[PDB]
Amino acid sequence: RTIGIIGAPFSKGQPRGGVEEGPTVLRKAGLLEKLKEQECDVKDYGDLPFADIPNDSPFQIVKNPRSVGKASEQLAGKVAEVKKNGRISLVLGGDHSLAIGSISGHARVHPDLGVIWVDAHTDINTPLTTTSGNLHGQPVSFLLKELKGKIPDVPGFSWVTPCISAKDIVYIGLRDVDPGEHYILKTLGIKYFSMTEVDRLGIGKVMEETLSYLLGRKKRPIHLSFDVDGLDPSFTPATGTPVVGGLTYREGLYITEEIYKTGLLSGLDIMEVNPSLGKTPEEVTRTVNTAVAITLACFGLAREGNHKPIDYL
Amino acid sequence: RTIGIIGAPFSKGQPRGGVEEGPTVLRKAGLLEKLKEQECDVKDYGDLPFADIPNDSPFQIVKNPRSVGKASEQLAGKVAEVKKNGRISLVLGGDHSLAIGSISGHARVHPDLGVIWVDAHTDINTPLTTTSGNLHGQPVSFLLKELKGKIPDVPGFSWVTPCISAKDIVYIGLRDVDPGEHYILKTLGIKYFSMTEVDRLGIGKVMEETLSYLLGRKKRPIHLSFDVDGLDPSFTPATGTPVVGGLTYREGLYITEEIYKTGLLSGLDIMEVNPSLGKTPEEVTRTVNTAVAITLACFGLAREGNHKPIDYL
Amino acid sequence: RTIGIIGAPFSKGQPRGGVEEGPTVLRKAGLLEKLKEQECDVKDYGDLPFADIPNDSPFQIVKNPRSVGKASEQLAGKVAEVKKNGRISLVLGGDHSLAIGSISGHARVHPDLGVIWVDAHTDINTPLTTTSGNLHGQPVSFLLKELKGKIPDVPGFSWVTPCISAKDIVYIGLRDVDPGEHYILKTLGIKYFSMTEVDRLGIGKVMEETLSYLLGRKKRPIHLSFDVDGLDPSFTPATGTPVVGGLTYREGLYITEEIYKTGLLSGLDIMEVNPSLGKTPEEVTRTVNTAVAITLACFGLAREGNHKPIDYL
Ligand SMILES: N=C(NO)NCCC[C@H](N)C(=O)O
Ligand SMILES: N=C(NO)NCCC[C@H](N)C(=O)O
Ligand SMILES: N=C(NO)NCCC[C@H](N)C(=O)O
Ligand SMILES: [Mn+2]
Ligand SMILES: [Mn+2]
Ligand SMILES: [Mn+2]
Ligand SMILES: [Mn+2]
Ligand SMILES: [Mn+2]
Ligand SMILES: [Mn+2]
Repeated sequence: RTIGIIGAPFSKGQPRGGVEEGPTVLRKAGLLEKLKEQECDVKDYGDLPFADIPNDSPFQIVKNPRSVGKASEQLAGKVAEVKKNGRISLVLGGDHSLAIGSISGHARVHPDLGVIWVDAHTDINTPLTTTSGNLHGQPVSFLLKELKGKIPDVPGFSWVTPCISAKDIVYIGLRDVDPGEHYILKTLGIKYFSMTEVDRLGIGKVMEETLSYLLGRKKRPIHLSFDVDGLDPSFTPATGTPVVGGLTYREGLYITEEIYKTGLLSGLDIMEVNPSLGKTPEEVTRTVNTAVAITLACFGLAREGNHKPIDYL
Repeated sequence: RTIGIIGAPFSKGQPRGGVEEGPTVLRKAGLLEKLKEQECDVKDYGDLPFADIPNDSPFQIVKNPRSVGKASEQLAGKVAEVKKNGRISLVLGGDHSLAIGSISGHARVHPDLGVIWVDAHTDINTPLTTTSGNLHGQPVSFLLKELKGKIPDVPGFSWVTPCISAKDIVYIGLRDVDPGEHYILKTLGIKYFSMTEVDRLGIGKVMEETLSYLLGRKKRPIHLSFDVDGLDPSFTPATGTPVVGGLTYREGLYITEEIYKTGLLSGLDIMEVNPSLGKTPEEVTRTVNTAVAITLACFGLAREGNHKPIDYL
Repeated sequence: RTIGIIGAPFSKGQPRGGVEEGPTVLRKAGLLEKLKEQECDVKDYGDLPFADIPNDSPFQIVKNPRSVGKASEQLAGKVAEVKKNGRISLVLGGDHSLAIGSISGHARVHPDLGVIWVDAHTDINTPLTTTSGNLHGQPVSFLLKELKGKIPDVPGFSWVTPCISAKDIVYIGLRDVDPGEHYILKTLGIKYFSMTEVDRLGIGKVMEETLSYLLGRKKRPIHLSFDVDGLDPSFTPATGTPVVGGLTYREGLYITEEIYKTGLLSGLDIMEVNPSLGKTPEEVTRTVNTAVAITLACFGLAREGNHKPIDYL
């Protein structure tokens, strides 16, 4: 098919600023070239210009609600467009609060989408359950229909419309979930594979079940929101909220290779890469290199190798 | 249920001294608070006062037999008491020679106990098979009934009484077993899962089989003796006898999460943590943090999250 | 049985020179002693004297063809001899181009041999498909019968005779395969387990299938060509072409333990160990120690322990 790259240098969904450099370091890693180097048709819609909102005091506990609501709103429009151009949207973040706009925009063109959320967190806190007030830990609550009604009128998000059901999403990699978040998981019956299930079943069965769970009834567009902190910090240290005991480099590549093979990948998010938090220059390149590898895998790069339909001998 | 914490700052079961600091660094890591932070009822019986035995020459090859026999004897009494108070005994070590007293004391109140021994070693050498003479590598030989008769009259252990059968114990994590020790394993028919079986089956099946092996016939109290060197040294370097190729942080957490879910955990040992052997200050905190994580997992902390029986929305 | 050690200090199959020190650092690690320490009958045929070929300009793109062809030719003779002495040949390399001579020499005495190739690469490029021109990435092409006819008359290799069929070899560990190489894999129907299959099935099933694939029809001599870069570089960094996401120390030991248990190990190669490329002195010892461990495992050393047929009690 074809790809649609869109940079989202946004950080207001959380405290640390370095995350807005994500699009920059990833593009610098030669992402667009590496992709073209494969059988990929790439179109870059550029880095979105996120208007500065000086007047943005908290809503109760929630911080920078207008800036986050605006950035997600803009992204949504940008994603819907690339999708209306028949391309796989690739959002380079940026903090995870942007998923509100990415999945929202994506669902405008494909309302029957299925979401796979690779993360160490569920990011399903509501404005009233959150304790940090950071919006990169609440995106999923704004997207679920079952939750519509537990979400107050938060400045900046009146454009939002819950576009996914509790049963159109699967979490993979969870190892740090808050109490209120766990309650929602169990109460709404969300399908998830915490690190415990990954250890018990193995990443092969997990993927088998995940794809089976979302594509059993029928085939439909797949959206992959990949938070780099889903992988163990020994692979991706340059990120804001790292948690030990995460998915390995291999497991990260396995997940994406399996998604590509479905041929249903429709939208992709690579979030939470923060070059400023790398304890060393090598820690930064280690994070960017791994993030790039996962992305290339999403678009065909296989560990067993690739070859064009021709006779090489 | 409820917990009973007891510190065992003892090192004479082996050469390096730093191990007696175990209770200190673990408590400093905020273990008692973290536990209370969960649905845990914690009672600390304090650090046991281990009397100094100046006159303790070797028995043949065996070193500090009187000091080890005395410390294990005292611990046994302390454990039996906390158990008679209806609490899960948590012994903070200290070298592994203390397991003689811990399992002994535990079996006084619950003679039908089952033991799961996570270690890189089997610690089943006899005074006559040991080559090091260090008692932290012989505890299991003093506890088995099948071996009663191959154990000489060692100064300090005339109070001991073999309280477990060869079929009431399962080893997990073995990767450094002496020749004589292997002979005993095969001769007595002890159930074990070396690193080879873990690689072959996966930690999920291993736990399935372990719990099935010990709880098949009927449900009974479970005693977990956790040696931190069972985990690969990249996770727990601050320990006396580290061996490469050990259990991962994840596998360590998987084992303990599964044990908790049985609801049969009765006694727990966290041994061989030596702050003095950490090549760096980070190596020490890395070891203590991991040791604390395994402990919290033993008492309920789940990677998928936890929540109280209440409506969070 | 018995072992036949032969050092192959050769590097001309690739650019970096340090690799010729392989036999030296491995022997220095006390390999011969550690082996004898087991129930092993060891005979060292010494390090082969590789004649200097000053006049060796490229053949098209292929570099040092005469030196490589000569060294492999000599090795072949040396291996056939040790095999005619009823011993398991152990070739200490040296770059992987030597496998041409090792498998060739081995097949002279045992034409029905089966090959297990642990590597991050397939080393199956032909003189015409290679892009590097380095011969350590083409050995397999000179050995297959299905390919005989796609290989030009390369100076130094007129002594070669394809001795194995596409179905007498299994790859394990692949994660960096060129386009032309992938074409050959799929076209000839070669059985391989890339890192993707290892993640999907687990190393236990992979070995089950590998041994089943090569020994299903009937039992036959097994040749194991072990490239140290098959293992992740966190275990073997001192090597020329390291690739992230490789086999773990444990998986490396699992493969070799399973091969030993077959009792069919006939020939073994330990290649690509380059002491000069270790970023630190510890990186060098880490690589040599792991390489030695894999070797000892090939000859009986088990993680669950070993014991002689005698009563230890
Ligand atoms: N980076 C993330 N998620 O990906 N942060 C969310 C963090 C933790 C916590 N649950 C919160 O809402 O603050
Ligand atoms: N720390 C331990 N075990 O946990 N040490 C025992 C070590 C090795 C050897 N088996 C011995 O008896 O000396
Ligand atoms: N060390 C090895 N293999 O083990 N090098 C081969 C490398 C890469 C590439 N395929 C080539 O032919 O250059
Ligand atoms: Mn996230
Ligand atoms: Mn996260
Ligand atoms: Mn122990
Ligand atoms: Mn141990
Ligand atoms: Mn190779
Ligand atoms: Mn290689």
